[PDB]
Amino acid sequence: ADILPANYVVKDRWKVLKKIGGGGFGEIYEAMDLLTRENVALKVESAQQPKQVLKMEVAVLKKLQGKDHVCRFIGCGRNEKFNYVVMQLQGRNLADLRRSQPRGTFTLSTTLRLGKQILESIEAIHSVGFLHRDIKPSNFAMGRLPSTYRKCYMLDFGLARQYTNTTGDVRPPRNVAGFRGTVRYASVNAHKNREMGRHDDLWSLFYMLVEFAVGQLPWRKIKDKEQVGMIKEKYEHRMLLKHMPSEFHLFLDHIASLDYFTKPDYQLIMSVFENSMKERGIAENEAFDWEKA
Ligand SMILES: CCC(O)(C#Cc1ccc2[nH]c3c(c2c1)-c1nc(N)ncc1CCC3)CC
Repeated sequence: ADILPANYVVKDRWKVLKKIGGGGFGEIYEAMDLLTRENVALKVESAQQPKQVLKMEVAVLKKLQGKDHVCRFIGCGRNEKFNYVVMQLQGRNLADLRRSQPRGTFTLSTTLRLGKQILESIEAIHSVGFLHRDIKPSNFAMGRLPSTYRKCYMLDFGLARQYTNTTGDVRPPRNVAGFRGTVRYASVNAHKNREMGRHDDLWSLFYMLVEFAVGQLPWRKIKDKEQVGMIKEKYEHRMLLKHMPSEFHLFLDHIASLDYFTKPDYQLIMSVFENSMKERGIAENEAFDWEKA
């Protein structure tokens, strides 16, 4: 029941090698580019699928071309059986890299430098009028070339939503919006089924970086969406920062102050990461934890 079989050739050019991801709303393959001879990522959506989301994902990817932390767009197409997008292939995701560490923790040097790259990518998608709405470690992947192996890329615009109108104004929020994303890194606003905003993507970043540095979140053993929301709603969030740099209070206080309508202070959050690095003599050119160095 896979949309493309192995060795299936798309548009006489992209030859399916294997499936590398899958879910309700489509499938991702590693393919060989029979023209440029590199391997690529080939993402497909059934032509029959009721919710046609790939067209929006491609529009977002095209708007982001020229930004850092963005997969190169190679091509896209539509036919009677499937829609597809061809993009730059990336490597190891941050969730797998964190689980591979001895205590499931990154150093503060790896955590802060990843934080800077993820924040850049979040500001980038916001800058073209979209929310990601499922910011989580498995949606960020390190490069797989000499030119990219220390670069972190944003993946999966499947749950993204335009927060502006045709003319660049902020859209009215729906009084109820069903949160359909991942439980562990969801904001309290998402748990309450409120329209998500730019701040909710930064809430997900906040929770990610605590988990990277400390190795866990307090609710990690609880899978039920309602229970997790009730735990987060009361949790004294300053407690999450007991073993984090003190600058992180500025980050917590800022995003706590935001509502659906308010543009975040991305530079304030960047300065938290940069000041936390400078205080501890952490340089940008340092080895990541997973490197031999
Ligand atoms: C326009 C399509 C887009 O929304 C997407 C995706 C995506 C979703 C689910 C996915 N799942 C995977 C990948 C992946 C990508 C992936 N992808 C790329 N480019 N290298 C490597 C991998 C890792 C393998 C798994 C843009 C970001």
